[PDB]
Amino acid sequence: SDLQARHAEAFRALHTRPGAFIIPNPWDAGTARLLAMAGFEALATTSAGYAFSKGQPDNIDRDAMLDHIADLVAAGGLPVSADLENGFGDAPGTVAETIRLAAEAGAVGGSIEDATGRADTPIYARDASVERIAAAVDAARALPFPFTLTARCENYLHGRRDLDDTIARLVAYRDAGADVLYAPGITDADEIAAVTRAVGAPVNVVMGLQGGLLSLDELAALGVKRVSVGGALARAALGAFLRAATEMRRDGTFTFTQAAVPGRDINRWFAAPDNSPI
Amino acid sequence: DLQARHAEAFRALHTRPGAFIIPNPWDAGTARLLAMAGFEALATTSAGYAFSKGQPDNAIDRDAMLDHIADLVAAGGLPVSADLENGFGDAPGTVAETIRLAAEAGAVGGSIEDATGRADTPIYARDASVERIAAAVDAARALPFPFTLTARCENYLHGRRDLDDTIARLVAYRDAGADVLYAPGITDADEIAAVTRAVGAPVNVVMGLQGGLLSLDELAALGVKRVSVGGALARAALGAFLRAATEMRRDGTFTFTQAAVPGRDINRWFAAPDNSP
Ligand SMILES: [Cl-]
Ligand SMILES: [Cl-]
Ligand SMILES: [Mg+2]
Ligand SMILES: [Mg+2]
Repeated sequence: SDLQARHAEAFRALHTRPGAFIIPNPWDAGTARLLAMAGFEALATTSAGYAFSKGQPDNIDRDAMLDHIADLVAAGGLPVSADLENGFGDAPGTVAETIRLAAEAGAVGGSIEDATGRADTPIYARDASVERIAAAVDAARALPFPFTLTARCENYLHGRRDLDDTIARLVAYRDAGADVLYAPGITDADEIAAVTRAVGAPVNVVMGLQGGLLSLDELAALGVKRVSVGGALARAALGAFLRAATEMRRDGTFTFTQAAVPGRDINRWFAAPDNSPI
Repeated sequence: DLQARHAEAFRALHTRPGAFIIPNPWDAGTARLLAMAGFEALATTSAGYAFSKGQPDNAIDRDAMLDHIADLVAAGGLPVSADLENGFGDAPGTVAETIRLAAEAGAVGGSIEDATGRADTPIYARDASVERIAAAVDAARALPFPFTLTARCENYLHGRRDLDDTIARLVAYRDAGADVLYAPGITDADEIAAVTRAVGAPVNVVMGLQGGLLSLDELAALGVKRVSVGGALARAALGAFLRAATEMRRDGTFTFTQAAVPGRDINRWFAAPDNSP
Protein backbone atom coordinates (compact mmCIF):
# COMPACT_ATOMS: atom_id res chain seq x y z
CA SER A 1 0.00 0.00 0.00
CA ASP A 2 1.07 3.21 -1.54
CA LEU A 3 -2.68 2.48 -1.77
CA GLN A 4 -2.94 3.37 1.93
CA ALA A 5 -1.51 6.81 1.27
CA ARG A 6 -3.98 7.29 -1.64
CA HIS A 7 -6.90 6.26 0.59
CA ALA A 8 -5.62 8.52 3.35
CA GLU A 9 -5.69 11.53 1.13
CA ALA A 10 -9.02 10.67 -0.41
CA PHE A 11 -10.46 10.25 3.11
CA ARG A 12 -9.10 13.57 4.42
CA ALA A 13 -10.49 15.29 1.25
CA LEU A 14 -14.03 13.95 1.93
CA HIS A 15 -13.99 16.12 5.01
CA THR A 16 -13.12 19.40 3.27
CA ARG A 17 -15.44 19.35 0.28
CA PRO A 18 -18.84 20.97 0.55
CA GLY A 19 -21.71 19.24 2.21
CA ALA A 20 -21.91 16.20 4.52
CA PHE A 21 -21.10 12.59 3.58
CA ILE A 22 -22.25 9.29 4.99
CA ILE A 23 -19.69 6.84 6.31
CA PRO A 24 -21.53 3.54 6.63
CA ASN A 25 -20.63 0.72 8.97
CA PRO A 26 -20.20 -2.84 7.63
CA TRP A 27 -19.34 -5.65 10.07
CA ASP A 28 -17.92 -8.28 7.71
CA ALA A 29 -16.21 -8.64 4.33
CA GLY A 30 -19.53 -9.12 2.51
CA THR A 31 -21.09 -5.98 3.76
CA ALA A 32 -17.94 -4.03 3.11
CA ARG A 33 -17.99 -5.19 -0.50
CA LEU A 34 -21.66 -4.32 -0.92
CA LEU A 35 -21.23 -0.82 0.45
CA ALA A 36 -18.39 -0.11 -2.00
CA MET A 37 -20.50 -1.46 -4.83
CA ALA A 38 -23.33 0.84 -3.61
CA GLY A 39 -21.09 3.89 -4.18
CA PHE A 40 -19.98 4.80 -0.64
CA GLU A 41 -16.59 6.52 -0.49
CA ALA A 42 -15.37 5.33 2.91
CA LEU A 43 -16.29 2.75 5.53
CA ALA A 44 -16.22 2.76 9.32
CA THR A 45 -15.95 -0.29 11.53
CA THR A 46 -18.54 -0.81 14.26
CA SER A 47 -17.46 -2.45 17.49
CA ALA A 48 -21.21 -3.14 18.07
CA GLY A 49 -21.91 -4.77 14.68
CA TYR A 50 -18.79 -6.83 15.04
CA ALA A 51 -19.82 -8.00 18.49
CA PHE A 52 -23.34 -8.95 17.37
CA SER A 53 -21.82 -11.12 14.61
CA LYS A 54 -19.88 -12.95 17.30
CA GLY A 55 -23.00 -13.40 19.48
CA GLN A 56 -21.71 -10.91 22.09
CA PRO A 57 -23.01 -7.71 23.48
CA ASP A 58 -21.25 -4.52 22.49
CA ASN A 59 -17.82 -4.10 24.23
CA ILE A 60 -13.63 -5.90 22.33
CA ASP A 61 -10.12 -7.41 22.18
CA ARG A 62 -7.61 -5.06 20.46
CA ASP A 63 -6.02 -7.92 18.48
CA ALA A 64 -9.46 -9.10 17.32
CA MET A 65 -10.23 -5.54 16.16
CA LEU A 66 -6.91 -5.20 14.36
CA ASP A 67 -7.60 -8.39 12.41
CA HIS A 68 -11.14 -7.06 11.69
CA ILE A 69 -9.80 -3.74 10.41
CA ALA A 70 -7.43 -5.57 8.05
CA ASP A 71 -10.30 -7.77 6.81
CA LEU A 72 -12.50 -4.79 5.98
CA VAL A 73 -9.62 -2.83 4.33
CA ALA A 74 -8.89 -5.80 2.05
CA ALA A 75 -12.53 -6.50 1.22
CA GLY A 76 -13.85 -2.96 0.74
CA GLY A 77 -11.00 -1.34 -1.32
CA LEU A 78 -12.01 1.91 0.37
CA PRO A 79 -10.59 4.11 3.12
CA VAL A 80 -11.48 2.67 6.55
CA SER A 81 -11.97 4.63 9.74
CA ALA A 82 -11.62 2.32 12.68
CA ASP A 83 -13.64 2.35 15.83
CA LEU A 84 -10.82 1.95 18.44
CA GLU A 85 -13.05 2.21 21.49
CA ASN A 86 -11.12 4.05 24.27
CA GLY A 87 -7.73 3.00 22.73
CA PHE A 88 -7.96 -0.39 24.64
CA GLY A 89 -6.47 1.03 27.82
CA ASP A 90 -6.38 4.09 30.03
CA ALA A 91 -2.81 5.24 29.48
CA PRO A 92 -1.90 7.71 26.71
CA GLY A 93 0.88 5.40 25.56
CA THR A 94 -1.61 2.66 25.09
CA VAL A 95 -3.85 4.91 23.01
CA ALA A 96 -0.80 5.94 20.96
CA GLU A 97 0.20 2.30 20.35
CA THR A 98 -3.38 1.50 19.36
CA ILE A 99 -3.27 4.25 16.72
CA ARG A 100 0.02 2.88 15.29
CA LEU A 101 -1.34 -0.65 15.20
CA ALA A 102 -4.59 0.45 13.56
CA ALA A 103 -2.60 2.20 10.85
CA GLU A 104 -0.41 -0.86 10.41
CA ALA A 105 -3.66 -2.84 9.89
CA GLY A 106 -4.52 -0.47 7.08
CA ALA A 107 -6.85 2.11 8.59
CA VAL A 108 -6.47 5.71 7.51
CA GLY A 109 -8.48 7.06 10.37
CA GLY A 110 -9.99 6.09 13.68
CA SER A 111 -11.85 7.11 16.85
CA ILE A 112 -10.71 7.35 20.47
CA GLU A 113 -13.41 7.79 23.03
CA ASP A 114 -13.37 9.11 26.62
CA ALA A 115 -15.41 6.31 28.21
CA THR A 116 -13.43 4.56 30.93
CA GLY A 117 -15.65 1.47 31.08
CA ARG A 118 -15.92 2.08 34.83
CA ALA A 119 -19.49 2.80 36.04
CA ASP A 120 -18.08 4.62 39.11
CA THR A 121 -16.31 7.15 36.89
CA PRO A 122 -17.69 6.49 33.37
CA ILE A 123 -15.88 9.34 31.59
CA TYR A 124 -12.17 10.19 31.93
CA ALA A 125 -11.32 13.48 33.66
CA ARG A 126 -10.78 16.41 31.23
CA ASP A 127 -7.03 16.52 31.78
CA ALA A 128 -6.51 12.87 31.37
CA SER A 129 -8.85 12.81 28.35
CA VAL A 130 -6.98 15.56 26.53
CA GLU A 131 -3.58 13.98 27.34
CA ARG A 132 -4.95 10.79 25.82
CA ILE A 133 -6.06 12.54 22.59
CA ALA A 134 -2.75 14.41 22.47
CA ALA A 135 -0.89 11.07 22.43
CA ALA A 136 -3.22 9.77 19.71
CA VAL A 137 -2.54 12.89 17.64
CA ASP A 138 1.23 12.54 18.01
CA ALA A 139 1.06 8.96 16.81
CA ALA A 140 -1.22 10.02 13.93
CA ARG A 141 1.17 12.82 12.88
CA ALA A 142 4.17 10.45 12.91
CA LEU A 143 2.62 8.36 10.15
CA PRO A 144 3.73 8.95 6.55
CA PHE A 145 0.17 9.81 5.37
CA PRO A 146 -2.62 11.88 6.83
CA PHE A 147 -4.43 9.88 9.53
CA THR A 148 -7.88 11.28 10.30
CA LEU A 149 -8.32 11.16 14.07
CA THR A 150 -11.87 11.30 15.44
CA ALA A 151 -12.06 12.27 19.11
CA ARG A 152 -15.23 11.02 20.83
CA CYS A 153 -16.96 12.44 23.89
CA GLU A 154 -19.25 9.82 25.35
CA ASN A 155 -21.13 12.01 27.85
CA TYR A 156 -24.57 11.51 26.36
CA LEU A 157 -24.23 7.72 26.40
CA HIS A 158 -23.51 7.66 30.18
CA GLY A 159 -26.25 9.86 31.68
CA ARG A 160 -24.36 13.19 31.42
CA ARG A 161 -26.55 14.86 28.77
CA ASP A 162 -24.75 18.16 29.39
CA LEU A 163 -24.24 20.08 26.13
CA ASP A 164 -21.82 22.54 27.56
CA ASP A 165 -19.36 19.99 29.09
CA THR A 166 -19.65 17.95 25.93
CA ILE A 167 -18.81 20.97 23.69
CA ALA A 168 -15.96 21.98 25.95
CA ARG A 169 -14.40 18.51 25.73
CA LEU A 170 -14.75 18.45 21.94
CA VAL A 171 -13.20 21.87 21.67
CA ALA A 172 -10.34 20.72 23.93
CA TYR A 173 -9.83 17.60 21.80
CA ARG A 174 -9.82 19.79 18.64
CA ASP A 175 -7.21 22.03 20.29
CA ALA A 176 -5.15 18.98 21.09
CA GLY A 177 -5.09 18.17 17.29
CA ALA A 178 -8.14 15.91 16.68
CA ASP A 179 -9.31 16.13 13.05
CA VAL A 180 -12.96 15.19 13.51
CA LEU A 181 -15.10 15.61 16.60
CA TYR A 182 -17.98 13.31 17.59
CA ALA A 183 -20.49 13.23 20.52
CA PRO A 184 -22.72 10.17 20.14
CA GLY A 185 -26.18 10.65 21.66
CA ILE A 186 -26.69 14.29 20.69
CA THR A 187 -29.70 14.07 18.35
CA ASP A 188 -31.49 17.43 18.72
CA ALA A 189 -31.06 19.68 15.69
CA ASP A 190 -30.49 22.82 17.77
CA GLU A 191 -27.97 21.00 20.00
CA ILE A 192 -26.11 19.70 16.90
CA ALA A 193 -25.92 23.14 15.28
CA ALA A 194 -24.41 24.54 18.50
CA VAL A 195 -21.79 21.78 18.47
CA THR A 196 -20.77 22.43 14.86
CA ARG A 197 -20.65 26.22 15.34
CA ALA A 198 -18.50 26.00 18.49
CA VAL A 199 -16.19 23.26 17.18
CA GLY A 200 -15.70 24.65 13.63
CA ALA A 201 -13.58 21.62 12.59
CA PRO A 202 -15.46 18.65 11.07
CA VAL A 203 -18.14 17.00 13.20
CA ASN A 204 -19.48 13.44 12.82
CA VAL A 205 -23.05 12.75 13.91
CA VAL A 206 -24.41 9.19 14.26
CA MET A 207 -27.91 8.40 13.18
CA GLY A 208 -30.10 5.56 14.44
CA LEU A 209 -28.46 4.96 17.84
CA GLN A 210 -31.08 6.65 20.00
CA GLY A 211 -33.59 9.54 19.63
CA GLY A 212 -34.96 11.10 16.44
CA LEU A 213 -33.86 10.99 12.81
CA LEU A 214 -32.47 13.67 10.55
CA SER A 215 -31.62 13.41 6.86
CA LEU A 216 -28.15 13.97 5.50
CA ASP A 217 -29.34 17.25 3.96
CA GLU A 218 -30.80 18.42 7.33
CA LEU A 219 -27.51 17.51 8.98
CA ALA A 220 -25.52 19.37 6.33
CA ALA A 221 -27.69 22.48 7.01
CA LEU A 222 -26.80 22.15 10.73
CA GLY A 223 -23.11 22.24 9.70
CA VAL A 224 -22.35 18.56 10.11
CA LYS A 225 -19.62 17.12 7.93
CA ARG A 226 -19.88 13.33 8.43
CA VAL A 227 -22.73 11.06 9.27
CA SER A 228 -22.24 7.50 10.49
CA VAL A 229 -24.63 4.74 11.65
CA GLY A 230 -22.79 2.68 14.32
CA GLY A 231 -24.37 -0.80 14.61
CA ALA A 232 -27.62 0.19 12.85
CA LEU A 233 -26.93 -1.60 9.61
CA ALA A 234 -26.11 -4.79 11.56
CA ARG A 235 -29.31 -4.26 13.54
CA ALA A 236 -31.31 -3.72 10.32
CA ALA A 237 -30.04 -7.06 8.99
CA LEU A 238 -30.84 -8.72 12.31
CA GLY A 239 -34.38 -7.26 12.37
CA ALA A 240 -35.02 -8.90 9.01
CA PHE A 241 -33.36 -12.13 10.18
CA LEU A 242 -35.60 -12.10 13.30
CA ARG A 243 -38.76 -11.46 11.30
CA ALA A 244 -37.89 -14.51 9.17
CA ALA A 245 -37.19 -16.66 12.27
CA THR A 246 -40.56 -15.64 13.73
CA GLU A 247 -42.44 -16.42 10.53
CA MET A 248 -40.86 -19.86 10.44
CA ARG A 249 -41.52 -20.67 14.09
CA ARG A 250 -45.05 -19.30 14.20
CA ASP A 251 -46.40 -20.11 10.71
CA GLY A 252 -44.04 -22.64 9.15
CA THR A 253 -43.78 -20.38 6.08
CA PHE A 254 -40.88 -18.91 4.12
CA THR A 255 -42.36 -15.85 2.42
CA PHE A 256 -39.58 -13.81 3.94
CA THR A 257 -37.44 -15.25 1.13
CA GLN A 258 -39.33 -13.18 -1.46
CA ALA A 259 -37.55 -9.96 -0.32
CA ALA A 260 -34.12 -11.62 -0.03
CA VAL A 261 -31.40 -10.74 -2.48
CA PRO A 262 -31.51 -13.46 -5.14
CA GLY A 263 -28.60 -15.89 -5.03
CA ARG A 264 -27.99 -15.35 -8.70
CA ASP A 265 -27.25 -11.62 -8.27
CA ILE A 266 -25.01 -11.85 -5.15
CA ASN A 267 -23.01 -14.71 -6.69
CA ARG A 268 -22.50 -12.58 -9.81
CA TRP A 269 -21.48 -9.50 -7.84
CA PHE A 270 -19.04 -11.37 -5.55
CA ALA A 271 -17.52 -13.21 -8.52
CA ALA A 272 -16.15 -9.85 -9.73
CA PRO A 273 -12.53 -9.12 -8.83
CA ASP A 274 -13.39 -5.61 -7.56
CA ASN A 275 -16.29 -3.63 -6.17
CA SER A 276 -17.28 -1.49 -9.22
CA PRO A 277 -20.74 0.04 -8.91
CA ILE A 278 -22.83 -2.51 -10.80
CA ASP B 1 -21.05 -36.86 25.98
CA LEU B 2 -22.59 -33.50 24.92
CA GLN B 3 -21.91 -34.39 21.24
CA ALA B 4 -23.41 -37.85 21.86
CA ARG B 5 -26.60 -36.34 23.37
CA HIS B 6 -26.90 -33.92 20.40
CA ALA B 7 -26.36 -36.70 17.88
CA GLU B 8 -29.20 -38.68 19.51
CA ALA B 9 -31.41 -35.63 19.63
CA PHE B 10 -30.74 -34.98 15.92
CA ARG B 11 -31.34 -38.58 14.90
CA ALA B 12 -34.63 -38.41 16.83
CA LEU B 13 -35.88 -35.36 14.98
CA HIS B 14 -35.85 -37.47 11.81
CA THR B 15 -37.65 -40.50 13.26
CA ARG B 16 -40.41 -38.65 15.05
CA PRO B 17 -43.61 -38.15 12.99
CA GLY B 18 -44.15 -35.04 10.84
CA ALA B 19 -41.57 -32.57 9.60
CA PHE B 20 -39.20 -30.08 11.09
CA ILE B 21 -37.37 -26.95 10.03
CA ILE B 22 -33.60 -26.83 10.18
CA PRO B 23 -32.65 -23.16 9.82
CA ASN B 24 -29.31 -21.92 8.48
CA PRO B 25 -27.32 -19.36 10.47
CA TRP B 26 -23.98 -18.01 9.04
CA ASP B 27 -22.36 -16.62 12.24
CA ALA B 28 -22.32 -16.97 16.04
CA GLY B 29 -24.98 -14.37 16.61
CA THR B 30 -27.45 -15.78 14.10
CA ALA B 31 -26.78 -19.23 15.69
CA ARG B 32 -27.60 -17.93 19.20
CA LEU B 33 -30.75 -16.17 17.97
CA LEU B 34 -32.12 -19.24 16.25
CA ALA B 35 -31.54 -21.24 19.41
CA MET B 36 -33.36 -18.48 21.39
CA ALA B 37 -36.21 -18.64 18.83
CA GLY B 38 -36.73 -22.31 19.84
CA PHE B 39 -35.34 -24.23 16.85
CA GLU B 40 -34.12 -27.72 17.70
CA ALA B 41 -31.13 -28.01 15.33
CA LEU B 42 -29.00 -25.83 13.00
CA ALA B 43 -27.51 -26.34 9.57
CA THR B 44 -24.52 -24.48 8.20
CA THR B 45 -24.67 -22.86 4.77
CA SER B 46 -21.70 -22.87 2.38
CA ALA B 47 -23.49 -20.05 0.55
CA GLY B 48 -24.31 -17.82 3.59
CA TYR B 49 -20.81 -18.23 4.97
CA ALA B 50 -19.19 -17.34 1.63
CA PHE B 51 -21.34 -14.22 1.33
CA SER B 52 -20.24 -13.02 4.86
CA LYS B 53 -16.72 -13.39 3.55
CA GLY B 54 -17.30 -11.42 0.38
CA GLN B 55 -17.02 -14.62 -1.69
CA PRO B 56 -19.34 -16.26 -4.20
CA ASP B 57 -20.78 -19.62 -3.28
CA ASN B 58 -18.34 -22.67 -3.58
CA ALA B 59 -15.27 -20.47 -3.01
CA ILE B 60 -14.71 -21.58 0.68
CA ASP B 61 -12.03 -24.15 1.68
CA ARG B 62 -12.46 -27.12 4.02
CA ASP B 63 -10.36 -25.74 6.85
CA ALA B 64 -12.44 -22.55 6.94
CA MET B 65 -15.67 -24.52 7.02
CA LEU B 66 -14.34 -26.70 9.83
CA ASP B 67 -13.56 -23.62 12.02
CA HIS B 68 -16.98 -22.28 11.13
CA ILE B 69 -18.78 -25.46 12.21
CA ALA B 70 -16.93 -25.35 15.50
CA ASP B 71 -17.90 -21.68 15.98
CA LEU B 72 -21.56 -22.51 15.35
CA VAL B 73 -21.56 -25.62 17.57
CA ALA B 74 -20.19 -23.49 20.39
CA ALA B 75 -22.47 -20.51 19.86
CA GLY B 76 -25.73 -22.35 19.25
CA GLY B 77 -25.60 -25.18 21.82
CA LEU B 78 -27.74 -27.23 19.42
CA PRO B 79 -27.08 -30.16 17.11
CA VAL B 80 -25.41 -28.97 13.96
CA SER B 81 -25.62 -30.47 10.46
CA ALA B 82 -22.71 -29.24 8.26
CA ASP B 83 -22.93 -28.24 4.58
CA LEU B 84 -19.82 -30.08 3.47
CA GLU B 85 -20.32 -29.31 -0.23
CA ASN B 86 -18.93 -32.17 -2.41
CA GLY B 87 -16.62 -33.19 0.51
CA PHE B 88 -14.01 -30.64 -0.81
CA GLY B 89 -12.61 -33.00 -3.49
CA ASP B 90 -13.50 -35.77 -5.93
CA ALA B 91 -11.85 -38.71 -4.16
CA PRO B 92 -13.86 -40.95 -1.91
CA GLY B 93 -11.05 -40.88 0.60
CA THR B 94 -11.17 -37.07 0.65
CA VAL B 95 -14.96 -37.32 1.28
CA ALA B 96 -14.38 -39.79 4.14
CA GLU B 97 -11.82 -37.51 5.76
CA THR B 98 -14.17 -34.56 5.43
CA ILE B 99 -16.83 -36.48 7.41
CA ARG B 100 -14.30 -37.44 10.12
CA LEU B 101 -13.10 -33.82 10.42
CA ALA B 102 -16.68 -32.46 10.50
CA ALA B 103 -17.45 -34.74 13.37
CA GLU B 104 -14.23 -33.66 15.10
CA ALA B 105 -15.39 -30.06 14.71
CA GLY B 106 -18.58 -30.94 16.60
CA ALA B 107 -21.13 -31.64 13.82
CA VAL B 108 -23.58 -34.52 14.32
CA GLY B 109 -24.49 -34.59 10.64
CA GLY B 110 -23.64 -33.22 7.28
CA SER B 111 -24.15 -33.23 3.59
CA ILE B 112 -22.14 -34.53 0.66
CA GLU B 113 -23.32 -33.48 -2.80
CA ASP B 114 -22.63 -34.83 -6.25
CA ALA B 115 -21.50 -31.64 -8.05
CA THR B 116 -17.99 -31.63 -9.52
CA GLY B 117 -17.52 -27.92 -10.00
CA ARG B 118 -16.56 -28.65 -13.67
CA ALA B 119 -19.04 -26.63 -15.79
CA ASP B 120 -18.91 -29.08 -18.71
CA THR B 121 -19.20 -32.29 -16.57
CA PRO B 122 -21.10 -30.90 -13.59
CA ILE B 123 -22.34 -34.03 -11.82
CA TYR B 124 -20.25 -37.12 -10.93
CA ALA B 125 -20.98 -40.27 -12.92
CA ARG B 126 -23.32 -42.65 -11.06
CA ASP B 127 -20.83 -45.28 -9.87
CA ALA B 128 -18.33 -42.61 -8.81
CA SER B 129 -21.10 -40.80 -6.90
CA VAL B 130 -22.17 -43.90 -5.06
CA GLU B 131 -18.59 -44.74 -4.17
CA ARG B 132 -18.22 -41.30 -2.70
CA ILE B 133 -21.37 -41.73 -0.55
CA ALA B 134 -20.20 -45.23 0.47
CA ALA B 135 -16.97 -43.74 1.80
CA ALA B 136 -18.91 -41.10 3.68
CA VAL B 137 -21.20 -43.77 5.15
CA ASP B 138 -18.12 -45.77 6.24
CA ALA B 139 -16.59 -42.73 7.95
CA ALA B 140 -19.92 -41.89 9.65
CA ARG B 141 -20.38 -45.48 10.92
CA ALA B 142 -16.87 -45.37 12.44
CA LEU B 143 -17.89 -42.52 14.77
CA PRO B 144 -18.87 -43.28 18.40
CA PHE B 145 -22.29 -41.61 18.01
CA PRO B 146 -24.91 -41.73 15.24
CA PHE B 147 -23.91 -39.24 12.52
CA THR B 148 -26.80 -38.21 10.23
CA LEU B 149 -25.46 -38.17 6.70
CA THR B 150 -27.44 -36.28 4.09
CA ALA B 151 -26.64 -37.28 0.49
CA ARG B 152 -27.31 -34.50 -2.09
CA CYS B 153 -28.19 -34.72 -5.75
CA GLU B 154 -27.44 -31.44 -7.50
CA ASN B 155 -29.09 -32.18 -10.84
CA TYR B 156 -31.66 -29.42 -10.58
CA LEU B 157 -28.95 -26.74 -9.96
CA HIS B 158 -26.99 -27.67 -13.09
CA GLY B 159 -29.58 -27.67 -15.85
CA ARG B 160 -30.69 -31.30 -15.50
CA ARG B 161 -34.27 -31.06 -14.37
CA ASP B 162 -34.70 -34.72 -14.86
CA LEU B 163 -36.85 -36.05 -12.12
CA ASP B 164 -36.23 -39.72 -12.88
CA ASP B 165 -32.40 -39.42 -12.90
CA THR B 166 -32.56 -37.38 -9.69
CA ILE B 167 -34.77 -39.89 -7.96
CA ALA B 168 -32.60 -42.76 -9.13
CA ARG B 169 -29.53 -41.07 -7.74
CA LEU B 170 -31.15 -40.43 -4.30
CA VAL B 171 -32.34 -44.04 -4.15
CA ALA B 172 -28.82 -45.19 -4.97
CA TYR B 173 -27.49 -42.90 -2.25
CA ARG B 174 -29.97 -44.29 0.18
CA ASP B 175 -29.02 -47.88 -0.78
CA ALA B 176 -25.38 -46.96 -0.17
CA GLY B 177 -26.38 -45.95 3.35
CA ALA B 178 -27.16 -42.23 3.35
CA ASP B 179 -29.56 -41.31 6.20
CA VAL B 180 -31.28 -38.28 4.52
CA LEU B 181 -31.67 -37.51 0.75
CA TYR B 182 -31.82 -33.98 -0.62
CA ALA B 183 -32.20 -32.59 -4.08
CA PRO B 184 -32.00 -28.80 -3.97
CA GLY B 185 -34.10 -26.97 -6.43
CA ILE B 186 -37.07 -29.27 -6.62
CA THR B 187 -40.06 -27.20 -5.47
CA ASP B 188 -43.04 -28.54 -7.45
CA ALA B 189 -45.45 -30.33 -5.16
CA ASP B 190 -46.02 -33.36 -7.42
CA GLU B 191 -42.25 -33.75 -8.00
CA ILE B 192 -41.59 -33.61 -4.23
CA ALA B 193 -44.31 -36.25 -3.66
CA ALA B 194 -42.68 -38.43 -6.32
CA VAL B 195 -39.32 -38.08 -4.53
CA THR B 196 -40.60 -39.02 -1.07
CA ARG B 197 -42.69 -41.86 -2.49
CA ALA B 198 -39.59 -43.31 -4.28
CA VAL B 199 -37.08 -42.67 -1.50
CA GLY B 200 -39.04 -43.44 1.65
CA ALA B 201 -36.11 -42.65 3.91
CA PRO B 202 -36.10 -39.04 5.21
CA VAL B 203 -36.01 -36.31 2.55
CA ASN B 204 -34.85 -32.70 3.01
CA VAL B 205 -36.39 -29.95 0.86
CA VAL B 206 -34.95 -26.49 0.65
CA MET B 207 -37.15 -23.45 0.49
CA GLY B 208 -36.15 -20.04 -0.80
CA LEU B 209 -33.42 -21.14 -3.19
CA GLN B 210 -35.35 -20.84 -6.47
CA GLY B 211 -38.85 -21.59 -7.64
CA GLY B 212 -42.07 -21.76 -5.64
CA LEU B 213 -42.75 -21.79 -1.95
CA LEU B 214 -44.61 -24.27 0.20
CA SER B 215 -45.34 -24.23 3.94
CA LEU B 216 -43.94 -26.73 6.44
CA ASP B 217 -47.44 -28.29 6.70
CA GLU B 218 -47.72 -28.58 2.92
CA LEU B 219 -44.27 -30.19 2.74
CA ALA B 220 -45.07 -32.65 5.53
CA ALA B 221 -48.29 -33.65 3.66
CA LEU B 222 -46.03 -34.43 0.68
CA GLY B 223 -43.95 -36.81 2.84
CA VAL B 224 -41.05 -34.44 3.56
CA LYS B 225 -39.19 -34.89 6.88
CA ARG B 226 -36.87 -31.85 6.95
CA VAL B 227 -37.06 -28.36 5.51
CA SER B 228 -33.96 -26.15 5.21
CA VAL B 229 -33.35 -22.71 3.74
CA GLY B 230 -29.71 -22.79 2.53
CA GLY B 231 -28.38 -19.25 2.16
CA ALA B 232 -31.86 -17.64 2.13
CA LEU B 233 -31.68 -16.35 5.70
CA ALA B 234 -28.28 -14.72 4.90
CA ARG B 235 -29.79 -13.35 1.77
CA ALA B 236 -32.79 -12.03 3.65
CA ALA B 237 -30.51 -10.25 6.06
CA LEU B 238 -28.54 -8.94 3.16
CA GLY B 239 -31.72 -7.82 1.42
CA ALA B 240 -32.55 -5.55 4.35
CA PHE B 241 -28.97 -4.35 4.49
CA LEU B 242 -29.14 -3.45 0.81
CA ARG B 243 -32.45 -1.64 1.07
CA ALA B 244 -30.83 0.46 3.85
CA ALA B 245 -27.73 1.15 1.76
CA THR B 246 -29.91 2.22 -1.15
CA GLU B 247 -32.06 4.45 1.05
CA MET B 248 -28.96 6.19 2.35
CA ARG B 249 -27.54 6.60 -1.20
CA ARG B 250 -30.79 7.73 -2.83
CA ASP B 251 -32.41 9.89 -0.21
CA GLY B 252 -29.80 10.40 2.49
CA THR B 253 -32.27 9.17 5.10
CA PHE B 254 -32.06 6.54 7.83
CA THR B 255 -35.70 5.42 8.29
CA PHE B 256 -34.55 1.80 7.83
CA THR B 257 -33.45 2.09 11.46
CA GLN B 258 -37.09 2.04 12.64
CA ALA B 259 -37.48 -1.65 11.69
CA ALA B 260 -34.05 -2.62 13.07
CA VAL B 261 -33.76 -4.59 16.28
CA PRO B 262 -33.26 -2.11 19.09
CA GLY B 263 -29.74 -2.05 20.42
CA ARG B 264 -30.96 -2.46 23.97
CA ASP B 265 -32.74 -5.72 23.09
CA ILE B 266 -29.76 -7.36 21.21
CA ASN B 267 -27.37 -6.35 23.99
CA ARG B 268 -29.65 -7.82 26.69
CA TRP B 269 -30.10 -11.12 24.79
CA PHE B 270 -26.42 -11.59 24.02
CA ALA B 271 -25.36 -10.67 27.61
CA ALA B 272 -27.17 -13.88 28.65
CA PRO B 273 -24.91 -16.84 29.53
CA ASP B 274 -27.06 -19.16 27.39
CA ASN B 275 -29.73 -19.28 24.68
CA SER B 276 -32.89 -19.67 26.85
CA PRO B 277 -36.12 -18.74 24.86
CL1 LIG C 1 -25.82 -0.43 17.86
CL1 LIG D 1 -28.08 -19.16 -1.55
MG1 LIG E 1 -17.56 0.38 21.31
MG1 LIG F 1 -23.75 -24.99 -1.67
